[PDB]
Amino acid sequence: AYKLVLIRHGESAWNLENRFSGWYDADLSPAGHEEAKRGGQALRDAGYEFDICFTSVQKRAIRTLWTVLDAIDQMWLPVVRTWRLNERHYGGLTGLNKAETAAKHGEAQVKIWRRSYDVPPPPMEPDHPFYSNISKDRRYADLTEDQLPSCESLKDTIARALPFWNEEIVPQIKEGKRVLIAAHGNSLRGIVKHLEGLSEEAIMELNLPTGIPIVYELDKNLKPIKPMQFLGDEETVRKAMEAVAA
Amino acid sequence: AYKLVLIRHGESAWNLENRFSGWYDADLSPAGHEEAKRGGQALRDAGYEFDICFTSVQKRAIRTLWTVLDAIDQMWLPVVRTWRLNERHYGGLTGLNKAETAAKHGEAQVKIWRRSYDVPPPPMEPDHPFYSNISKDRRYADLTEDQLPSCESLKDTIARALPFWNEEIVPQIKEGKRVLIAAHGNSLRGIVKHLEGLSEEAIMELNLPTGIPIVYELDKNLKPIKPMQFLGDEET
Ligand SMILES: *S(=O)(=O)c1cccc(S(=O)(=O)Nc2cc(C3=CCCC3)ccc2C(=O)NC)c1
Ligand SMILES: *S(=O)(=O)c1cccc(S(=O)(=O)Nc2cc(C3=CCCC3)ccc2C(=O)NC)c1
Ligand SMILES: [Cl-]
Repeated sequence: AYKLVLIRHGESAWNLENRFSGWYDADLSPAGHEEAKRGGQALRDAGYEFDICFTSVQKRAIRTLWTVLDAIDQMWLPVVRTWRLNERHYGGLTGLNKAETAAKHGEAQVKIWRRSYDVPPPPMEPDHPFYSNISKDRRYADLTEDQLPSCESLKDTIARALPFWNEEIVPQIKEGKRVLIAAHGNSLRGIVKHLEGLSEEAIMELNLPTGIPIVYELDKNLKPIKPMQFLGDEETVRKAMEAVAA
Repeated sequence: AYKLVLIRHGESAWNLENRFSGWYDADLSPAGHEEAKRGGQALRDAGYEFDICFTSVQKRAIRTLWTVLDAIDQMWLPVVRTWRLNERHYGGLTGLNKAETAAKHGEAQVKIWRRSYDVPPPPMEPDHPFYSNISKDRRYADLTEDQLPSCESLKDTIARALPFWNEEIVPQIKEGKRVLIAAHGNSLRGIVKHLEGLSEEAIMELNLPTGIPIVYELDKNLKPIKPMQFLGDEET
């Protein structure tokens, strides 16, 4: 038996404008921060303990991790940030809202990019208003040209998240470390797809509740003894799960 | 040439009760958090950029670091925590206020402990109120039996802090990484003592301000080229 916990950050400041964030480093809204607090307090009430934490280089996830560590009195734990756990990169869509996206790129392309697993959105080009903000941010200075995405399908996202899982998180798990992972929807989807053997279709249909700790019981070979479970008040979990399915 | 920044955490909740905290994991008071916020604003206005951060395993220092990183938009930086940057362990005095310490231990011993570089306070014994709280905290589980103090003189604290400085932080500085250190007055004292070659008397005379970025400029031998400098408005 190993136990793994995941948490997906809540609402961001750009969610309130309905604009695509991707790699843009938007901060939690008051609501997103409350969600982090509630998840941390659920972990505390259940007495959960961790030995090492993994998050992205993006502050909505990092601040979610911080709030959780505060709530469970485990601020002293080692924390590891990696770009490989970042949100899916939304390319030229970054910063655009849905109406702007439709005007510029068409209903047809938007439908294709929405429903597809491996069709990326358009690249974020040097004239993009957020190009310098993201692609030239020094936190990616040590990425190789081939590693720095200009845009990402879900498949790209998963393909760059899973190596960090394999080479950095898995050995900690096998080292019996209790791992907490505070990241984003699409990188977490990579982890879930790998753990549970889900298809492209299922994983694209699987939305992870925000601010709800996701608990995995893994056997000796890191196979989920059961599918993901949700920690919290059973009524607020079903409500978030009905929200998410809707 | 090399630029090194230190910051001492601010007022804690046990400062408000005039209680010796030591290895007790007291949080910042609201005023102490505000101090860290102003220090961070000072760094942001100066345009300071870092590449790696070190702090202790105690939350008043960690939250000072978090506040600074938030203020300078560098929450993505790598952060390393180590017990070797902890505050002095105040053994039996942990949790006592000044009146309780006086009544229990006497003016004479209190004077000695306050004044001495190498005389530790009484050990924290198994019947001490905070014995389990600290000595059985799992964050120290990897420390050998001879590493987990029951009490520390200033000398002890500095002796256990400088190995982390020499084995981990000095390599980072020589790699060209811009280092931020968020810790505690006494553990920072060991870094300052070593950097400047201060005497026991002089380092006991040095009281580092709280919540203030302390800037060192170091030559290729990591020797300071001038006295430490402070960041912030001219008042502070
Ligand atoms: S992504 O999961 O981080 C994301 C950000 C904002 C909105 C959405 S959505 O709910 O899936 N709706 C949506 C997505 C997309 C694209 C996904 C891949 C690239 C573009 C296009 C249009 C829409 C939409 O529903 N507009 C009304 C996901
Ligand atoms: S330590 O630096 O974290 C610390 C905690 C509380 C008070 C002080 S003090 O300002 O130096 N005054 C003080 C210290 C001590 C001792 C230090 C070594 C062991 C005991 C004893 C008494 C006093 C004091 O001022 N009494 C009125 C430092
Ligand atoms: Cl951290």
